[PDB]
Amino acid sequence: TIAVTGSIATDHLMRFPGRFSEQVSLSFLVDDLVMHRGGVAGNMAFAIGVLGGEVALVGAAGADFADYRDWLKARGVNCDHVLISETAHTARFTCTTDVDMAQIASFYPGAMSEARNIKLADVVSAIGKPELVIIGANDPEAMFLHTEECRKLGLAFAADPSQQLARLSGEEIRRLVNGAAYLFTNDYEWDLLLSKTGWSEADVMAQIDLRVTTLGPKGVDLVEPDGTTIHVGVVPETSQTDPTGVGDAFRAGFLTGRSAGLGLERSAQLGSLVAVLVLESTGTQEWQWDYEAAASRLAGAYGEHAAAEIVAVLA
Amino acid sequence: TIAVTGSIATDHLMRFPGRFSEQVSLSFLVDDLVMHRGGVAGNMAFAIGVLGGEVALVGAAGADFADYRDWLKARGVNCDHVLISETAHTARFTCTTDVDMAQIASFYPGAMSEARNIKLADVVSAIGKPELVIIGANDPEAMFLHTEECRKLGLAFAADPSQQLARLSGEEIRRLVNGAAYLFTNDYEWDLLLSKTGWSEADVMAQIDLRVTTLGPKGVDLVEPDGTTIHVGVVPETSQTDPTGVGDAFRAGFLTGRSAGLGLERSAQLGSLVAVLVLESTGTQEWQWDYEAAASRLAGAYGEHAAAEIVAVLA
Ligand SMILES: OC[C@H]1O[C@@H](n2cnc3c(N4CCN(c5ccccc5)CC4)ncnc32)[C@H](O)[C@@H]1O
Ligand SMILES: OC[C@H]1O[C@@H](n2cnc3c(N4CCN(c5ccccc5)CC4)ncnc32)[C@H](O)[C@@H]1O
Ligand code: NA
Ligand code: NA
Repeated sequence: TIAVTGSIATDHLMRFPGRFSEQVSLSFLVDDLVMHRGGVAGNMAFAIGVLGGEVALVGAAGADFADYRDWLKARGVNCDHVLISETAHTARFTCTTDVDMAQIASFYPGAMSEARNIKLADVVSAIGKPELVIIGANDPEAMFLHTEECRKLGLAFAADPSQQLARLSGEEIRRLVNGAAYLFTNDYEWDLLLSKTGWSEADVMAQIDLRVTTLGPKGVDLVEPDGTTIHVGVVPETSQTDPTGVGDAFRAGFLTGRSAGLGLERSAQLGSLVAVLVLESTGTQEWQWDYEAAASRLAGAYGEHAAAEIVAVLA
Repeated sequence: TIAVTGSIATDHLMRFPGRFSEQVSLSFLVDDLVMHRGGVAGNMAFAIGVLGGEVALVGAAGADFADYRDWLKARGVNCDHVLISETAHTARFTCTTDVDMAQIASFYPGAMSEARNIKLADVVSAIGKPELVIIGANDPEAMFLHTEECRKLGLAFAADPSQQLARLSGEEIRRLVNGAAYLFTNDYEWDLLLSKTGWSEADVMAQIDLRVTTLGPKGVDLVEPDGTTIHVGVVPETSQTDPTGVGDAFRAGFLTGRSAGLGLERSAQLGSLVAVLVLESTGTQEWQWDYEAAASRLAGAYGEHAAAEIVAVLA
């Protein structure tokens, strides 16, 4: 049972047929506008639920959340512990993506700031101790309070400060990482974390059980504290549609694999499949789970043996 | 009776507390998100109606327009000739403004593209010949067709291409300008128009009856074909809140002044007041009309004589 903390949002996603390069008073004429379910925690919970995992969504939203709640419950997500603001609306992410997948976005937190009033102890009282708590991008104070509570209650946690790493200080980042079962970042964020914390590579690896570093088109690295390193290439895409939520999808597939007993490489192969399915769609939760297509693309990228091992835990 | 053609939209307006200067994968954490009535033609019709003028809004919107319609009708705007799409949603403008009033925006046209199917002859059949047709930013094909129809039917028109000037070719711009009773642009746009058309200053002035060139904080120039030039400074602001729609407001106030019989300078003084009221609010139609406050600020900027002459034609 995975508890996913982080943002819950509505994503307003637009497509610019040009290149931001070519273009202060910027104006982009866009040819697509769609409104979809979002937030890092909603995205990850959705994917874990669709894949058959046991998952609870823990974050703050507005009263407008009813339909999103029904959507997620239909996919097996426990939404009992979503804090509903008395006054604020669910966060909104507004993003324009150009033909090269570059992005210009604005994020309005809304009810997300109230996540600092959530107590993981209440979740535990309701459903028991989760096997893993994901600490995703969120209200910063909530990110700290949740990490501290995980340590105090003895809950394994994944440090997943993607989008907030630029806003956090070195000390704040250090406080999010120590003792993590997993640290997730992309490659740029990893260099940034090292610069801001003042930690060396070895300093970090001595405080976590596993580093997971995504590399965009180059795939993903899984690095253990003893240096053992697994590199998994991407599942090659047939389209680049919209990059929003691809990292969330990787994490959800990887952690669902781990929850089902798969090893590190197989779990990262599953995560790579979910990631490409999101890259090939516009919303973050608009992809469909087709068991046969999953088995096929996993086999084409990684071999029939790996594919069979993975889908065996998804049927 | 003024017919206002151009865009009809919903504006989603956000505030970035920083400076865009300081920041491809841009992400702005914003501290305000509001949804307001917009579109250049809606903005200008709203202001003309609030000021007591006779005005008809002529553009394309979606079925979602009902509430907007009621809003405008309550302020005297004839919305009978708004084309309602069978399938498309009203256009959306999404904009983030930083602390120095710089802007990053995306525009989704939606139903705006259907404005090319509007015939001004049908408007004329319903309400008679308008005294002036404003040709505001719109579906480009509609801008051309409307201008051509004004010439054919003998309707005075104002060339007001603003936001579309970068996307139109020199030839397309030339076709919008010849024979205009008024040409409206800002100063940057005037330089751009001269460059793209290949016309000199004198070439343009021989084809229009009046040039109106807004200068931002430096006010506005009104230039007749014989060179006679009136410069009107701004009504000084007490805040810079959001620059969206300020130009639309200037044009509406100016043209309402002209429709009420005021001279060029007095009309531009009125336009400058409406402009500052929009600069001091967030939406484009969120300002309120306070007769006494209007008279006071006009007198402080331009003297009691001018103020009294202007408010004499208002309520
Ligand atoms: O993973 C994709 C999902 O991320 C969701 N999202 C997009 N921005 C998000 C965010 N912010 C961005 C703005 N900000 C910042 C900080 C430092 C420098 C610059 C900006 C604070 C952190 N925080 C949480 N979720 C976010 C979206 O809803 C989508 O579904
Ligand atoms: O005056 C303020 C009002 O302008 C409304 N608006 C904002 N963009 C608008 C627009 N576009 C922008 C995008 N595009 C372009 C063209 C050249 C270079 C780059 C992009 C086509 C022209 N066209 C009509 N109305 C617009 C808004 O709804 C607000 O209420
Ligand atoms: Na996507
Ligand atoms: Na404004």
